[PDB]
Amino acid sequence: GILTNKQAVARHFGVKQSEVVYFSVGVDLGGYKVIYDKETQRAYSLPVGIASGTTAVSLSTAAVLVHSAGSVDLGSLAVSREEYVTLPGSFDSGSTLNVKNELLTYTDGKYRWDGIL
Amino acid sequence: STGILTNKQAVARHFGVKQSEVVYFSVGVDLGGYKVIYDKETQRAYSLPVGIASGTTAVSLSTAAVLVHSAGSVDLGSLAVSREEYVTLPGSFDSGSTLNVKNELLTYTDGKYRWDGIL
Repeated sequence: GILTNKQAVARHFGVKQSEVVYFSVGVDLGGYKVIYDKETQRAYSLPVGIASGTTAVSLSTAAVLVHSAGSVDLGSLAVSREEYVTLPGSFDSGSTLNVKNELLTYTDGKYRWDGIL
Repeated sequence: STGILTNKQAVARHFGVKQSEVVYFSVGVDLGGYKVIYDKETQRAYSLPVGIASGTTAVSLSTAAVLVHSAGSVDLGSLAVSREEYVTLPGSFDSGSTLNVKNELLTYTDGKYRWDGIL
C-alpha cells in the first residue's frame, strides 16, 4: 500500500524509495528528499539541509510545510525546480488552484497562479 | 517478489512503456527486447537503445550508467540526455551537490544545468 506508493513517487522524482516520507504530525524529516501528502495525494521535493531530529508540525492545502525548525512553501520550491502538476480541465472548464506548482491549461499554453491561494 | 513487479509498473508508467519491457540489471540477464533497464542499487531507470539482439546478456553497469553487454557497450546517461529523460537532483548550486550521471540536472537561480565534463 504505502510501500508501492513510495515506489511510484520515487520513480517520478528519481530518488530512492527510502528517500520518500509521508507527512504526519511529528514525522522526522531528516535526510528525506521527497514528502508525500496522503490527503491531497500530492508529492513535493523537500528543501535540502533539514537536520536530523527536525519534525513535521503541519502541511497546508497550499503545500506550506511547517516543522520544528521553521517552515517552507513546497509549492514555491517546486516551481523553482520546475516540478508541476497540470490540473485537469482548462480555463474553458474552470478550476480551483491550491498550490503554486499547479498549472492550468489555456489555448496558448499553461499558466501558474502567483497570487492569493 | 511483488516488490519487483510493482516497481516495474511504476517505472513503466513513468516512461510510458509496458511493464514487461522493464528489466532489472544483473550480471548475465538477457537484455533483448527490453525498452527500459533499472539499477536496483542506485534506483535509477534508463531507456535502452533499440536493437539489442536476443541472447545479448548484461556484463556491468557503472554509477555513471555505462552499460556493458556481451555484444558491446552504451552510455545510458548520454542516451537519456538525447531523450530529455532527466533527474533533477535535490538541492541546488548554492547548497552544493554531487553529480554522477549525464542525465542529472542541478538547479541554479536562472534554470537547470547538466554536466558535460568528467564525472
